[PDB]
Formats: sequence, structure tokens, C-alpha cells
Amino acid sequence: DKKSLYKYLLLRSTGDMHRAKSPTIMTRVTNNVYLGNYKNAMDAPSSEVKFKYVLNLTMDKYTLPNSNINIIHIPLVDDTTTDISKYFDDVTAFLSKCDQRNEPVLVHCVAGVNRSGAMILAYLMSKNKESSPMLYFLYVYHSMRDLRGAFVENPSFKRQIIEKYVIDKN
Amino acid sequence: DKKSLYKYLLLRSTGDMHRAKSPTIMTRVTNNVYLGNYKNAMDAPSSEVKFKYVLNLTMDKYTLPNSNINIIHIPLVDDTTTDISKYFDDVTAFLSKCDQRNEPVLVHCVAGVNRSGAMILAYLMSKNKESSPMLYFLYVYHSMRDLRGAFVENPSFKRQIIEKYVIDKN
Repeated sequence: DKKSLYKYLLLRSTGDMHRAKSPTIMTRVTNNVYLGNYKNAMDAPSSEVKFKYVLNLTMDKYTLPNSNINIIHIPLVDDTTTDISKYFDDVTAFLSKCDQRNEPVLVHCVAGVNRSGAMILAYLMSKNKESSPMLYFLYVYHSMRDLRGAFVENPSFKRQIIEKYVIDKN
Repeated sequence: DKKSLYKYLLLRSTGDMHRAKSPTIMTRVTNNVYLGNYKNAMDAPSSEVKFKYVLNLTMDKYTLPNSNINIIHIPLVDDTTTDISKYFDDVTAFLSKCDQRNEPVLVHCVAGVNRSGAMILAYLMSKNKESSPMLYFLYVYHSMRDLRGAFVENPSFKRQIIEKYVIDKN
């Protein structure tokens, strides 16, 4: 319902947010795209999800030595100010292909909140063309944060998302 | 700037709000409409503003015995759940006339935050037809709150505003 949706988003946007809680388990974001922390990445070969890809956004190249997973490494510095905007289109195009091929992919960083959360937020914004960008940003942000406990908490990352995906009509 | 505006509103809406601070001084909201607490109402006859009206939303009828001010009394119960929506159109039509006649009016309650703040928020929403209601609600709410320190903190009042002024396009 529009009335329930607007009440939810605007109360969340004017003072009613939960304290941030560190996510521990993997979240299915779309049909094939998943969001997680570093433990979730270590557990990916053992997951019932038949992951074809893991997108590793940490600084460290790792291997999953007994796994057929293709680990794509895009190192993002562990900083509250990382230039993630340079990677938005490359990452969302990759995630869109995974959804188009039904090739499950886990996007992760260390805590599964900021670097990986921001790329998931970018992907969802890029997949939207029905809802106004402002409304959709507030909906995705608050509903993902309620689900995960913490989601793109870094103000610089939110700012970069806003500047990329919310300034233009869509 | 659209980019600066969206950054401001959406960062305020996703976790970056100040602690609530009780307002002490009167705020000029429009050309003729002012917002204040109970002390501001007591001080209204002495104000350099030549108030023609005071809108008293407290439960108590008072007089300003050495003053030509017309005190309009609409008692609103001191409750977090008061049905303010019944009074929206009556109050905003009255405030709109004060602006049309250049007849200054002070809207006040006890703390100048919730009952009076909500009627000011309703009035500003009713005066808007250019900006989308969602965007304008977030702009007025956060900018008034930053100015006053506390502004429509009661969730029931925000909900009633949202249901009245934000659900429809405008």
C-alpha cells in the first residue's frame, strides 16, 4: 500500500532508525545476487547455493582451494572515504549478467556492511526504472538496513550513491 | 543546487540527525506566520512584531490583558496521540489568510515542538505545489528541525501529516 509504504519510509527518515547491528549471515538480494561478510565468503563453497562467482572487495586476494568458484577481485581500500564511484558501472554490469545467466554470485567485503553493501545498493538502484530514484533509494536503504542490521553506514558511500543514482530522474 | 539539496535531505534521512534540543526563541516561518513556545506567547505583546493574532493550541485559555492581540483558542490535548488531522484545513486556511492580509500571527503550544510544530508543518505543506510532496516534507522537516532544534518529534503527528499531505501527488 502507498500509505503504509510512505509511513514506513518517512518515519524511518525522520528519526526512527534502529541502532546498527553487524550482520552475520548471508542475504539473498535478488534471484542470483547475494550479500555477505568475510565468513560468508569463506563458507561459500559449502553453501547450498551453487555459486559460480564470488566478488571479493577486500584488499586481500584469497583462494577457495577446493572450489570451482570464480573469485573476482576488485580491491577497495578499507577507508571511510574510498572512491567506490569509479567501480559502480563495472560492478553493476557484472551483477546484471549474473542475474541474466542465473549464475549465483556472492558480493562481500570484510564486515558485509559498507564496501559490499554499497555495491549492492548501486546494483539495486541500477535495476530500478519504475519508482522515482529518491523514493527507491529510501526504500532500499531502510529495508536492507532493517534486514541486515547495518547497511552502507559510511556517509561518504551514501553520498557517492546519491550523486550517482538519485540526482537524475528515472 | 539539486545535488547539494539531495545530499542534505538523504543524509539527514539515513542516520545523520542531531539530538533533539528544546527551542527557546520564536521562529519566523513565513512573511507573517511565526512559531513559538509558551514563553514566546507571553512575550508576544512586547515583540517588535505587530502581531494581530496568536493561535493558542494549549489546553488553557489565557488572556494578554494589556494587548490588542486576538487570541484564537484551539485546545489540543497534551498527548502523543492527539487527533490533529481534524484541524489541519481550518488552521491552514486561517494561517493562509494571515499571510494574505499581512496580519502577523504566532502559532504556539507549550514547548513549541509538537502541536504548534505540526500545524506549521501542515501550513507549509499546504502552501507547496511546485515540489513533490515527499521531497518537500523531508526538506521542511529537516530544515525546520535543524533551525528549531526539535520539530514535530511525536511519531503520531508525523504520521498524520504524512497521511494528509504526502500520499497524493502535488
